[PDB]
Amino acid sequence: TIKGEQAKKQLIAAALAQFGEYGMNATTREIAAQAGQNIAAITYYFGSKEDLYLACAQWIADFIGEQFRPHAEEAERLFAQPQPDRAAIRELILRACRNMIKLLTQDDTVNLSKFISREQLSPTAAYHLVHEQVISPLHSHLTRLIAAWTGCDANDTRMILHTHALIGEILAFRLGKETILLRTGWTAFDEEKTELINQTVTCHIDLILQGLSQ
Amino acid sequence: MAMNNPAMTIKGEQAKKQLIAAALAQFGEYGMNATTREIAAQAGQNIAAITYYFGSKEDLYLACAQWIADFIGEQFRPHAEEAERLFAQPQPDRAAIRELILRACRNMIKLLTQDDTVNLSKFISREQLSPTAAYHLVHEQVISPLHSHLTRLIAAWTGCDANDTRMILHTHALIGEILAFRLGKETILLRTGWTAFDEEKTELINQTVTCHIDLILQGLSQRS
Ligand SMILES: [Cl-]
Ligand SMILES: [Cl-]
Repeated sequence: TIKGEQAKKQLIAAALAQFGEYGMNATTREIAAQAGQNIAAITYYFGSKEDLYLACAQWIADFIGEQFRPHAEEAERLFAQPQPDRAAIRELILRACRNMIKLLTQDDTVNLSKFISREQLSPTAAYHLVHEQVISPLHSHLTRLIAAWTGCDANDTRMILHTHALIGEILAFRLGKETILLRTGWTAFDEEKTELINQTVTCHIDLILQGLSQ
Repeated sequence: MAMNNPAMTIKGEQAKKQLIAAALAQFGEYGMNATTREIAAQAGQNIAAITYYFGSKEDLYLACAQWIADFIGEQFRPHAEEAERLFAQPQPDRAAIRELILRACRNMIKLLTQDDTVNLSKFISREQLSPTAAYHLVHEQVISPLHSHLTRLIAAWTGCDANDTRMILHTHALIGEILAFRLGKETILLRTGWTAFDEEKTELINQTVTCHIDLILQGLSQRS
C-alpha cells in the first residue's frame, strides 16, 4: 500500500519523461527501467500503458490545480469586498503571471510542458481532462481578471484572444527555451534572470491593460 | 547525424521529398521512437529507400530539420531583404519599420494557422525542450537570424540597443504572442468555441496581435 504508492510515483515520473518525448511510442520497457520497476507493475498499478498515460495527465492537472487554487481563492476574497481597488486586481494578475514564470523556468517542470505541448497539437482524452480540470479554469481566471481591470466583457471572443496572446508571452520562455537561452547567451535560468523575465512580461501586461482600458 | 549529398535524379529527389514529408509527421509525433516502417508506409516508399537515400533514421531526422530551415528561410527571405534595405538607410522611416514588423507578424500568424505546418511545429517544439543537433541547425540558419531581425527592427523603432539583454527579452516575449495560437492551439480553439481556424478567424487573431505590438512599441519608445 505504501510500497505501492512509491512505486506509482516513480512510474508516473518516468512515464511523464518518456511520454513527453515519445508520446505513445514510449515503451513500457523503458518506462519501467527508468522507474526501477518491472514492466508488470504498469499493468498491476495502472491497468495498461494507456491508463498510465491518462494517470500522467491526471497528475499534471493535480499539480497545476494545487498551484492555481490559492490564486482563485485570493481573487474570490478580493471581489467579495464592497469596494475592490483596481490596483489590487492588477496585483492578482501579476502574482499569477510571476507564479507561472517561476514554475516555467524550473527544470523539474520541463516534462510537464513536453507532455502538454504534444497534446496541444495532437489532443487525446488526456488533453481534455487537463483542460476541463485546470487549464480552462486558469485561462478563464486570467481572462476575467483582465476584463475586470479594463472594464470589458470576459466572454467576448476578442477578450479571450487578447488574453490568449498575453499568456503566450508567459509561455515563451519555456516553449521557446532553447531559442532564448542561445540568444541571451544564458546557459540556464536563475533567480536574477527570472526577475528580468518577470519585469519584461509585467511591462507588456501593463501596456496592454492600459490600452484595453475602457 | 550527418548531411547527405543531394540526389542525382529527379525521381530520387521526389522520393526523398515524400520520405521527408512522412518523417516530419512521424518524428513530429513520436520523436526518434518513430519507426522507419511507419514513415515508409506513410510515404508510399520502402524501408530500404530510407537506407539508400539517407543512410539511417537519424540522418533522415536531420534532413527533416534541414527541410524546416529551408522552408522558413524561404518564407522570410523577402522580409530579410526589406529589413536590410531599411537598415542601410541613414534616415530610416519609422513608419516603414513598423510596417515591416506588422507584415512579418501577419505572415507568421498566417503560416501558424495552416494545417500543413503543424508537423513542422511539432518537430521544433520537441527540439526547444530537448535540443539535439537538429535544433542547432535550424537555429543558426533561420531562427536566430529572424529573431535578430525582429529585435533590430524593434530597437530601431524604440531607439534602443538591439544587443541589450532587455531588447532581446522584449522581442522574445512578443514572439510568444505570435506563436500562441499554434503552441496553445487546442486551448484557444476550445476557449473560443472554434473547431478550426479560417480566413476570418485568422484575421481576428492578426488584429489582436497587431494591437499588442503597437501598444508595446509605443510603450517602449517612451523616454526615447
Ligand atoms: Cl510498449
Ligand atoms: Cl525504426
